[PDB]
Amino acid sequence: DVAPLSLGLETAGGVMTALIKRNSTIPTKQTQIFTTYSDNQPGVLIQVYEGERAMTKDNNLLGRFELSGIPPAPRGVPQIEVTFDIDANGILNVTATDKSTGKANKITITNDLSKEEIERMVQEAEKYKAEDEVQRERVSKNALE
Ligand SMILES: *[C@@H]1CC[C@]2(C)[C@H]3CC=C(C=C)[C@H](C)[C@@H]3C[C@@H](O)[C@@]2(O)[C@@]1(C)C(=O)O
Repeated sequence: DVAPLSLGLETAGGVMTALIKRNSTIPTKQTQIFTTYSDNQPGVLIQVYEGERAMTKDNNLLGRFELSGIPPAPRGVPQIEVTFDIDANGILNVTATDKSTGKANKITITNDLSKEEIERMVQEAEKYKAEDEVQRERVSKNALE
C-alpha cells in the first residue's frame, strides 16, 4: 500500500536526495532533473538508496548504474532526468536519461526488511537529525558525481 521508507539517489558529497518520500501511496512515480558536479563530466553514477538519514552511507544501498556518453560541457549544465517508478507488482524501476541526446539507462529492483528494523531506521534518523543536517549543509544541490 505505502513505501515504508524514503527512496532516493546519492548527490555530490554522499547526500541522500529522496524522490519517493516515506509513506507514499503505491503505485507511485516521481522525477527530478539532475546535473553534473564537475566540468566535462563524461557520465553520472546512479546509486539507489532507501532510508531517512541525510547521508547515503547511513541508509541502505539497493543498486547502482552509470549513465555515460554525456558530452563535454561545464558543471551544472547537463540535464539528467531521473525517474523512480513503484508499481503494484512489487517492481521498482529507476531510469536516468540525458535530455540532450535521449541516451538512457535503468535498473529494476523487486521486493523478494523487518517491520521493527523499518521502525528503527526512522527512530535513528530523528536521533541523528541534527548531525546529519550539518554534514548535508557542509557538503551539498542537484549535482551528480
Ligand atoms: C527496503 C529495501 C527495498 C524494498 C523491498 C523495495 C524494493 C522494490 C519495490 C518495488 C515496487 C518496493 C519500492 C519495495 C518497498 C520496501 O518493501 C523496501 O523499500 C524495503 C523497506 C524493504 O522492506 O526491504
